Parts: sequence; C-alpha cells; structure tokens
Amino acid sequence: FTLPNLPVNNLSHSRVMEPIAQMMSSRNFPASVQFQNGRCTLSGDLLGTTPSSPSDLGAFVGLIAEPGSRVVELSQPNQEDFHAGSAPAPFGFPDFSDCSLTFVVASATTVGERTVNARSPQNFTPALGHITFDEEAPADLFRAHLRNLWDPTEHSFWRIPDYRADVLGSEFAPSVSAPGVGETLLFFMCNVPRLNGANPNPCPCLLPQEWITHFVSERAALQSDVALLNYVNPNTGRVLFEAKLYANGFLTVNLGASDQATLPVDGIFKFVSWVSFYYQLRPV
Amino acid sequence: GSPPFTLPNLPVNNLSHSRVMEPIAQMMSSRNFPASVQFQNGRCTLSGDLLGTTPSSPSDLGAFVGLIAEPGSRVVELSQPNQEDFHAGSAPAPFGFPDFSDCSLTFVVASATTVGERTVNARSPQNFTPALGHITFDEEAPADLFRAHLRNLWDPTEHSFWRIPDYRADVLGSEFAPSVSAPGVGETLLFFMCNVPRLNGANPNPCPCLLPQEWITHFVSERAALQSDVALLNYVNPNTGRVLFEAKLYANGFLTVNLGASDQATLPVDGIFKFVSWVSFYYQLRPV
Ligand SMILES: [Zn+2]
Ligand SMILES: [Zn+2]
Ligand SMILES: [Zn+2]
Ligand SMILES: [Zn+2]
Ligand SMILES: [Zn+2]
Ligand SMILES: [Zn+2]
Ligand SMILES: [Zn+2]
Ligand SMILES: [Zn+2]
Repeated sequence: FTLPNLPVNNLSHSRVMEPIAQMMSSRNFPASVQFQNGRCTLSGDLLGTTPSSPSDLGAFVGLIAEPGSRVVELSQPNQEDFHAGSAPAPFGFPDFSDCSLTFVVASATTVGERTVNARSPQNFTPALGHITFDEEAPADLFRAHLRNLWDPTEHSFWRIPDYRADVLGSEFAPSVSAPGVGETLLFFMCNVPRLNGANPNPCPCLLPQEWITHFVSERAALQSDVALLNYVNPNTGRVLFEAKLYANGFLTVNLGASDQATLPVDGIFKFVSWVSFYYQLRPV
Repeated sequence: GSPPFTLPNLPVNNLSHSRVMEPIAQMMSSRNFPASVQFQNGRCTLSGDLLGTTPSSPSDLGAFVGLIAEPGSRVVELSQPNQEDFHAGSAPAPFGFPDFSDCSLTFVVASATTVGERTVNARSPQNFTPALGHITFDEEAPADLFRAHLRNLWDPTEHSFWRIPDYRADVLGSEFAPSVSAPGVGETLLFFMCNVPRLNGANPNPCPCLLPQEWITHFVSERAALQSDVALLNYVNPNTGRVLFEAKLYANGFLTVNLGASDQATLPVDGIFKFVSWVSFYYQLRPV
C-alpha cells in the first residue's frame, strides 16, 4: 500500500479546485461530517458525488428547460445524461449550503455568471436533475464552474445542502467521524472566494485529490481497517507526527491535551504499517 | 533504488488536461496538425522532471498571483502562485501561467475584498511581459493581493492553443521547455484534447496537450528509472482487455502514433494506456 510521494502544499483540495493551503484538526470542529465530494475508500471506491474526472469538481453541465427560462436541466459533467434519483446530484456538483452559488458559465455563444440559491427549496433541486438560476439561463448548452459563494455563513462548508433527497439513501456518502478514543478528524484546508454574508473559510476536505486518484488507480488490498502514517520532513526524514488513515477514506490524529492543531503543509505522509482500530496515536 | 516505470491505471476520460484545468474530452492525432509545438505547460519527463512553466501544484494551472504596482495602476507585479518571489529570467513566466497566444486572456480575479474579471492582451508586447515579472491588465488592477484563474479567451484565432506567446524572452533559452515533434518516420504526435471557453474572434478549439495531468503527477511522485528512451504502450479496453492500438511514449514526455494511410484520427477516450515494453527510437509502430 502506498501514498503519492508529494508534499501537502503540492496537493489539491477535493471539494473545490484549489491548492491545499492549510492542515487543521480541532475538538471544536463538528464531530461528524457528510461531505459528498472528496470521498473515496482506500480501496478506490468513490462515494457520493465524487467525480471520476477530478476537473469536474465544482463543475456541472446544464441546458435551459425552454426559451427564456431560469430553469436548467442538468447533465453529467461529461455531457452524458443525468439520471434523476440516481444520486444526490450530478458528479462533481458542489456540496455547500447556507449560501448562493455563483458559477462562471460558458457556452458556444456566451461566457458569463449565473447564481443558484442553495437556500431555496424551489430552486435548488439537483437530485431531480434541474436547478433554477437567479437570472435567466443562457440559450444553449453550457459548462459551469464554481467561482465564489454569495452570502454564506460559517456553516457553509460544513453542512451539505438539501439536495431534495433522503441523506440516508445508499447513493449518499455516509457520515464520517473520528472513531478512536480521543481522536479528531484531520482536515485539508483552503480558502474560497466569497461575497457578503459571513466568513465561511476555511473549506475542509477529508482527502487530497491526488490520494483519491491514486486509490482508484491502485485498487490496493487492505490488510487492515487502519493504515498507520508518519508525517515526515522530506529534507531530513524526521517525523513531525503520526496519523491513522481509516479504510473508508479519512485521517484522524491525537490532539492529546490540546483542543486544536494547525499543521505545516511542507511535509509528506508515508505509509508505515497496517494497524488496528484500537491503535493509540501519539499526541500531536 | 529507483522504482520501475509505471502509469496510473485510469481511463483517459477520467484524466485531466495539463494546459488548462479541464477534463480531457478527446484524443486526436493528425498530419495536418503543426509538426512541432513548444508548450510550456504540461511538460514533464518520464523520470519526473518538470519543464517550462509546469506547476508543482496542479491547481495552479492557468492561475497566477499578482499585486498592483501602485495605487490606480493597471500594472500588476507577478509572484509565484504560492507567493514566493518570481525571479525574472528563471522561467518564461511564473509556474502555471497560461501558454496561449493570439488572443486576450480573461481571468477570474479574487482578493480579500473583491471578485471580478481582469483581461490581459497577449498580442500586446507592452502589456504581456510575464518574463519581466509583471503584466498590464486592460483595466485597473484590484487594490490588494489577488489570485487569478483563467476564465476564457477573448478574440482568439485558430493558432491560439498551438503557438506559445511572446513572453518577452528568448524561447531558445534553457528556462524554456524545448520544441517537440514526432521523431519516428511517419509518426505523428498524439494530443489530449478539451474545449476552452472563448468569446468572439475565431474558434481556437480543441486545446491540445502532450500529457495528462495525472501522468505528470505520477511521474513526479515515482521518479522512475527508464530502461530505454522510449516506452511502448498499448491502448486497451479495460472491460475486455483487448488492444485497440499501440503508441510510443518518449522519455522527454510525449506520445506518438502511426496513422498509417490516414491523415487524421479521433480516438476513443474510454480505454487505458498500459506499459508494454522498452523500445528504441527506431521501433516501427503498427498503424492505428
Ligand atoms: Zn443515461
Ligand atoms: Zn428536470
Ligand atoms: Zn470550463
Ligand atoms: Zn505538538
Ligand atoms: Zn525571491
Ligand atoms: Zn464583471
Ligand atoms: Zn492564421
Ligand atoms: Zn500514482
């Protein structure tokens, strides 16, 4: 079993297309999260809306329902049809809430911005295969990229929106929490552009995109439920701290007596050995 | 101690473009494509040596970090996309900076206080000077430090994605990624394609690149030793295991195919490239 031999500050975020800027763990972070993007088992099984093609992250493909409408019918980001009820949303669709989403929108004839209100039950219904922009949709087939958040809150990057679908369905990526005693989830962080509202940043994710991609490529056999990792200084080889990588695709650390930790991103995670659920991590 | 050479086990339609942050949509080769190209992004040796402006962080592709030179100015001083200083002459441009020409480049720009659009005229010798460590927007720069990512091209041409711009620097300099052409007789370069947003002018699409981003990333991680200058590859149907065609993967980071009697080919992207064997420059490819 292996990880890519790359420093964290060369890795990319997995819920938005941005480089990973920070690494954080905290007892004041939510104990459980249910991100739909950036979700993959160590054996390379993608979960939720995690796109098979990484560049589809935060993107979608839409077509106006009828001339002059604000309503767009959703496809998969590879222009293949989106089957309603098959998933919370088309693959790569943003899993943010408590805000409006402003997308850059590009068709054969136009480039501009459109905004969808994720607070609106009427407009935000991706599981049904269509959403309603705040403005009139472009006349033709377009590709959209998430550009910024409008009027977000502190909860925007931590709580998934109402997809107009039951979150306990098998099509959803399941909730994640640190199972080990005293353990807390390790999050990869970046900042996302936003206008008005309150500061949503930082944006957390469980896994780097490169790790997810690697897992899918390797399809490694797991000899245990938990992989032990050392965070190592690439120049000296010295260990800064150890973490456990659980089979369902997340990292935890032992904060020990501490309630918080902001970790340097110039190190490299290395696979040490296979350990068990009960392995007790040395405090950060 | 160097590991053997390997490729990621992923179909092409799950791979990402390496000159713009887009999924690879098509795979094409043609005798009517330019015989040589000198892309500065998406350049990497099989042993994991990055070339040109190819960013160590993939998310920096088509991005840059800038600061306005003085209050009210259109001129922005360029940094590296991780804010380390950009020393002029070290490279054609800061890492990840777009290598497109014959157009204007419209970026989405985000600072602590603003999100908007800024445009640089790449046809302008005075305004497009990234090698000197600054460029001049069409509009007044944001008041504070910003990050920009490529949004669309304005008024491009058919050559926009094929010819690199004038960085205001000697393109034969050692800091440039060298020109690339199919070395074998009758061979043509295999290009990975996607579409890029554009307004007005003439259609520049599709946008070519030599290597998938994931391959480049994989090469950097592995730092593999090569047993020869050329790796033979089979493009295989992952479901059935059958070979669709074979291609040559050269050490300096590009693929070629034999189109045979054909002058053009658009190839399916649902297959997977598999490492076959080590061959030489003179290996003769079975026609696609
Ligand atoms: Zn279908
Ligand atoms: Zn519908
Ligand atoms: Zn796009
Ligand atoms: Zn400590
Ligand atoms: Zn410096
Ligand atoms: Zn604007
Ligand atoms: Zn011409
Ligand atoms: Zn890999």
